[PDB]
Amino acid sequence: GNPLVYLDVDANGKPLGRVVLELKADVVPKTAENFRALCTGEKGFGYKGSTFHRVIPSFMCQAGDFTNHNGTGGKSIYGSRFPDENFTLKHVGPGVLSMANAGPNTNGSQFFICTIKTDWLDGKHVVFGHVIEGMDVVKKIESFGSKSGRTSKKIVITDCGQLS
Ligand SMILES: CC(=O)Nc1cccc(N)c1
Ligand SMILES: CC(=O)Nc1cccc(N)c1
Ligand SMILES: CC(=O)Nc1cccc(N)c1
Ligand SMILES: CC(=O)Nc1cccc(N)c1
Ligand code: NA
Repeated sequence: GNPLVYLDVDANGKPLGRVVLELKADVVPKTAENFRALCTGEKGFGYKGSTFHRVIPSFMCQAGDFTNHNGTGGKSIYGSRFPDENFTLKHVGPGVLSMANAGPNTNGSQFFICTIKTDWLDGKHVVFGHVIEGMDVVKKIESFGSKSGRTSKKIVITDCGQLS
């Protein structure tokens, strides 16, 4: 079946808990595989130790820039960037897992978890999974955001990997 992966998240060095994500490999195998491998760190790099650097309440929590930690960086397991696989899955509501980008065909490692339905992102960002468990943790992360996206606490993925 589809991979189940996890992110364990701290805020200012205290654990918030675990976000569990289903990766929809049946719809977007290439995008799912990238995220899976970045969680396990099996290629020698990935999400462990990186941050949620941009969080906007009533919108989304963004993470995955493990090179620059500011939204300019990251890399995929294939190379620096890879194409938009498809736009079949939609930004249907809270819990949607989707690829951040800098325009068409610029997927790297950066990703976001929606806290609302973000329909205007349909056809522009590749949706590749959803939150199975831990929306409470996502809501905590969301609460440390701001209109600008600047976080009021340091939000760190302390551990991550694959459950199945
Ligand atoms: C049961 C189920 O699939 N729930 C679901 C589906 C798509 C997106 C989100 N956030 C939650
Ligand atoms: C400058 C740059 O590459 N920015 C950027 C922003 C969001 C996601 C990705 N992959 C890249
Ligand atoms: C981050 C962002 O704005 N991305 C994006 C992706 C596809 C088309 C357009 N116009 C913009
Ligand atoms: C197309 C567009 O506006 N994309 C976008 C902008 C800010 C944050 C996120 N997640 C996606
Ligand atoms: Na599974």
